[PDB]
Amino acid sequence: GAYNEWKKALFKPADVILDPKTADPILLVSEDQRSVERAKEPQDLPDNPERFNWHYCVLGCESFISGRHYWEVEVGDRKEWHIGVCSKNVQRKGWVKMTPENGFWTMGLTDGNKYRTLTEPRTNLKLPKPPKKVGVFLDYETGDISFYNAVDGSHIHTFLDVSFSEALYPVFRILTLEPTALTICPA
Ligand SMILES: [Cl-]
Ligand SMILES: [Mg+2]
Repeated sequence: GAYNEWKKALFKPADVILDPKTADPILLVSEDQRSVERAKEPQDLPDNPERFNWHYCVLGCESFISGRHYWEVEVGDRKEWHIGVCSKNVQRKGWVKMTPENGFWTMGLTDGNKYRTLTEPRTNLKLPKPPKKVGVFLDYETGDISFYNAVDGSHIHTFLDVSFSEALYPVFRILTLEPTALTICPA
């Protein structure tokens, strides 16, 4: 459909790979750096400055300061996940709530069937179908971050008219221990 035919004409396909240096030690990054899973117990890793030590998060390797970009994530039958973008200068040590006010623009799924935006307060999304693949779209200049069902092109959510000043990284969060991973689709 139009989603498939037009996405690359309007947004540059980002080739996003996960940065293992940023990943909470309870997270596992795959060899090809496209997939993230949770471990039962934290790995023995250094608490280097780049690493999220409290939030179960991992960043992409590259950030954006301009232009239009997109990437797609296979969420599959996962019961829990959150994805989006965050500012380069988010607090990585300790906790602050994941909200736009704190530099996070994300949405996702909890408890299998509750889709929501990670806002203050959290906002419930009514989706006509559960997505299996989600497209994440950034327009830096207009300040829009949009999410689409990458299979049928349906709209999921848009953060509108954000005044970005900082560089933005793709961000991924998983809390639960389940058989299905969260996986980035290659560009
Ligand atoms: Cl949070
Ligand atoms: Mg340790």
